[PDB]
Amino acid sequence: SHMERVFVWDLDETIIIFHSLLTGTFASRYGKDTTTSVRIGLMMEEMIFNLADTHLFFNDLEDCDQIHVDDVSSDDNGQDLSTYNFSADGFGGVDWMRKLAFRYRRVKEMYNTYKNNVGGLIGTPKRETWLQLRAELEALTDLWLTHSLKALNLINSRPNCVNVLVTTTQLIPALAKVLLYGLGSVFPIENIYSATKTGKESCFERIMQRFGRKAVYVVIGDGVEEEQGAKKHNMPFWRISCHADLEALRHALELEYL
Ligand SMILES: [Mg+2]
Repeated sequence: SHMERVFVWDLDETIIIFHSLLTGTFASRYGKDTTTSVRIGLMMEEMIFNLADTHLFFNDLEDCDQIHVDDVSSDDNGQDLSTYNFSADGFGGVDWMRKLAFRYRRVKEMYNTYKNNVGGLIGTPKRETWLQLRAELEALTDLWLTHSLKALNLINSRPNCVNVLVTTTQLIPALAKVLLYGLGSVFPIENIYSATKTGKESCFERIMQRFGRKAVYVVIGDGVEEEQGAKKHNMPFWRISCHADLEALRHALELEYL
């Protein structure tokens, strides 16, 4: 009988601060040193793609511009990839499709086993560089991530609330970000969508398709694409422009019992 909410999030400058570190927009808007901002921004970028290329077959999967990890699960035979050798498996369109599905599934496996042990995934000494980077970033952003997480965790813990992510970032890179920003635990991987290809209103429609019409969808984000797509589908939109907006959201999450 319970009413159910579906929270559709944007990533960059909504849940995390990353791109705006490279443009000087954040440092400028909140009076931070621009030079440190760019330095921090480029280090994360390096870590994001290094993780992507090194563990998430990014050099292989990049040109596939896939939307959801399970999009090619038709061609997955379900065998154990523990001992499977991806490097020397020659990576066509049907025998090739199985090899693609294998990588996306291994990515999914990596994500689930390391979502709460990212330092274990990237290993040392990168782990320490990461923890220090995350600390530098958290300070310069005045605890932005701390704010977004409070809302994400309230949604997670709440029984009739769900967390969905729709980002224009490509899929593999988007997963690397999520992991490096400690969002693996709050976002079930089957809930991440890459709108790089289809566009956001497509993903939104698809998400409604998936959760039904009886659900109340809330589009959360800082950008126009997200907001415009919320209009097409007459989905309430919650804009995030500062820490205050993330607090307003957490507050609302805190008052309702479904
Ligand atoms: Mg954004």
